[PDB]
Amino acid sequence: MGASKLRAVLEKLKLSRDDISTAAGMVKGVVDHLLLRLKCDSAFRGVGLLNTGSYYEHVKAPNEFDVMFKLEVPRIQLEEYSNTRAYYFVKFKRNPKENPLSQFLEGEILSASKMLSKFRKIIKEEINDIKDTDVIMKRKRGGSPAVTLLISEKISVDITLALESKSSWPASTQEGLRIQNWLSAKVRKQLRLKPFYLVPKHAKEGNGFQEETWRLSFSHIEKEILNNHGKSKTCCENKEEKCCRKDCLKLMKYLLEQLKERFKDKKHLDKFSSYHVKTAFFHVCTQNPQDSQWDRKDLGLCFDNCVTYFLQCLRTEKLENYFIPEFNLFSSNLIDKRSKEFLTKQIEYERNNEFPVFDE
Ligand SMILES: Nc1nc2c(ncn2[C@@H]2O[C@@H]3COP(=O)(O)O[C@@H]4[C@H](O)[C@@H](COP(=O)(O)O[C@@H]2[C@@H]3O)O[C@H]4n2cnc3c(N)ncnc32)c(=O)[nH]1
Ligand SMILES: [Zn+2]
Repeated sequence: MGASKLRAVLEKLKLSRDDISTAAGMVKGVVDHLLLRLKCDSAFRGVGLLNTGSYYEHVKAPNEFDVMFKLEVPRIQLEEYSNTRAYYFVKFKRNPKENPLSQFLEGEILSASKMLSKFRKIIKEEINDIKDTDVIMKRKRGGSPAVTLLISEKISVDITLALESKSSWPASTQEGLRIQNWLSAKVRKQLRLKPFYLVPKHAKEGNGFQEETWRLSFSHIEKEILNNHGKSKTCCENKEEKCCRKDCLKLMKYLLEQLKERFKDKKHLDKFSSYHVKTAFFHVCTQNPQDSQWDRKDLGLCFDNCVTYFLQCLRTEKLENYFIPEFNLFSSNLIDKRSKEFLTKQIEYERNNEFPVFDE
């Protein structure tokens, strides 16, 4: 693929500051309004907007946003559920002292369902026109911890609750984050000396669910390594060190989004998220630690590489969580072979025909 073609697509993706600010004002207003009322309850007293920039993950739909609320939970003990390596139960260490979240305690185990119930409840109470904006709450999609709300029948904002743990990272993440040769073991060291988050998501057990398990979240680390991607510290700070990592990620994400949009009727792509793309991209970054391997004039090649790798995952049904190596994202239990074969077919067609889906 021509670097000028792909860079033409990326040039098109770049939107004006007005379209990204006009909405961000109202969204920021609603969020800042909710944050105040969240502190009225003793449970959500230690809550706070996790500084991620208050931006979205989509590229072109920018009408949607994504915010994440962190909540510090001191002295927590995780319990690995059914050896899923990624889902845990929350058991507080010392309970003779009064605990704010005791109302959600299902014994020794913290109930995620009641937590999200109270959270979504308070939010649903504040959404009853208290502001000057017209905001309505969307239905629960099922299993989804996010609480989406709609402003002016145009802007969608998903609110997610997290559990901040300043303790040491779980043992499942021991062999994770293989950035030693890429961003140095020093950066890995200092990064692993950061808190890890927890999101209320139930894992699959077959003909049922738990609704009381929590998944490991490392979105902040992803943002960090994303905004600081080069092996060189001055990467993308001068004309001689401009790379194309971010460009590749944007291209992959946009490809997946366009394919998911084109086949919205069918359900073959509904089990694929941009996170699989991001993960695959991180794996490629590990496989290509040198900035020279990411020259901006090689955008075509680099991108192709990513595509190839992604395809390989789909072809092998293997996509390890970048932080939890044993946790496979493309396992047969999660996503079926049919969907992955479909996506391989579509993507392969796109690559073989100069990506006509970009011009849609
Ligand atoms: N707005 C919003 N929606 C989410 C989020 N995480 C999941 N969802 C959606 O809620 C359902 C939960 O599905 P699973 O978590 O069990 O696995 C989902 C699902 O298989 C796919 C996401 O598909 P989506 O269309 O975006 O909808 C999901 C899904 O309907 O990737 C998985 N996934 C998404 N984010 C991650 C992630 N960060 N780590 C591991 N797996 C992830 C989220 O963080 N924000
Ligand atoms: Zn760079």
